[PDB]
Amino acid sequence: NYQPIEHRGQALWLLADKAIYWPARRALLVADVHIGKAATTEATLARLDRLLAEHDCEQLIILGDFLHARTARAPATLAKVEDWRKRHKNLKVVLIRGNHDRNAGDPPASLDIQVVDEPWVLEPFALQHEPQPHGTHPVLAGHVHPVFVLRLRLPCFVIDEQVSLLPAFGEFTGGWEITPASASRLYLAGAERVWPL
Ligand SMILES: [Mn+2]
Ligand SMILES: [Mn+2]
Repeated sequence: NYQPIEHRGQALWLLADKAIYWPARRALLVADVHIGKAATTEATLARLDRLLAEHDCEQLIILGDFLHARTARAPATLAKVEDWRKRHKNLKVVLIRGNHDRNAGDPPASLDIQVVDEPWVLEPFALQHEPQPHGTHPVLAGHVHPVFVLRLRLPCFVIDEQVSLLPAFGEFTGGWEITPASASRLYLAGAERVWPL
């Protein structure tokens, strides 16, 4: 399931697997994948496989935090990421780098993906990892792992005119808690559904 919304003149599909499908651009957007981070690698790639099979995607765009830290990521993470990519040979991939990605020297060239530094404008949005305001464009960003507490922390889409937050696609603990008092539009991701609050 997904929740169709209209944002900055664009239809966007908030997906229950913590991702955004952008039909006009045939674009799948994810943030904070952390490939190779344990709760592993095979499971994160298989979820992407399913999203790619469910929607007509010509490109995948990663809003930073692609690979988990080399010294702590699951063995051979890099290898089957490479197999996965060339299994999706016709898919265009773009990593928008945050501080961790750029410091790590990610991605390796053998992955055959595109790499830019935040912000990268793709009209009408400035795409970023770090959720800081942009002077000319509305922002889609990640990095803080937004969650909402029910009673239970659930990943949360945060849709806002200035800076919108995608929930982390990959494993994480804690996360920046979005309070009920938020002025933004909130959508919870969990149990295969998206829940507008
Ligand atoms: Mn992250
Ligand atoms: Mn930070």
